Amino acid sequence: DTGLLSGSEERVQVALEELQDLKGVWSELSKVWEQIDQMKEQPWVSVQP
Amino acid sequence: DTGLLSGSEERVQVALEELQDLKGVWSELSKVWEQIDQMKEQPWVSVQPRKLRQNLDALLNQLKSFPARLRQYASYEFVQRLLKGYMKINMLVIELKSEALKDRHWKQLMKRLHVNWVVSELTLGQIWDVDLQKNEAIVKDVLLV
Repeated sequence: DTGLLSGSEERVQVALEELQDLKGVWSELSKVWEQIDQMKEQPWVSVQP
Repeated sequence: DTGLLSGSEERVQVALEELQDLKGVWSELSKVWEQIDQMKEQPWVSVQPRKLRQNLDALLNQLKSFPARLRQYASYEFVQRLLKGYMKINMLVIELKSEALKDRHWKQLMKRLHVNWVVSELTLGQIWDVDLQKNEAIVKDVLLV
């Protein structure tokens, strides 16, 4: 037994929290990307602004 | 004792079953005419005549999936004859994407069709409103020129 590396534990904690944050971010960005891709698949010449 | 007319409630439950059947029929018809609305309001920016034929056959086959009681209703005959009568967009609408479309060609067609137009949003929702099988003669003259 010895002094456990609390730096490793806090690194794991911050990795987990930033991972969940970025997972939500990527979900939102994927939704934005798919909607804008569906918008741009059509020429949009005669569709009102 | 008060012997009541049970035939009243038998008719009630028969009408309830018919009501549920009609509710299903009209839910399917609501889906059908919602698809009709999307293929209507489309300003003809990406749709092709082959896509119109695909939509026609898709609507026909999903309609023909009605069961016996749902297929024999008058509304089924109405929608089926409507689809058969419109079984027509691909035939005439090959004029807009052609090079023959221009400002005065739009003007002469707009005089022939007698409706008013806005150039910015060229929506087929009003193009089809002037039914093509009804005014085929004038548009063909607009075509032929």
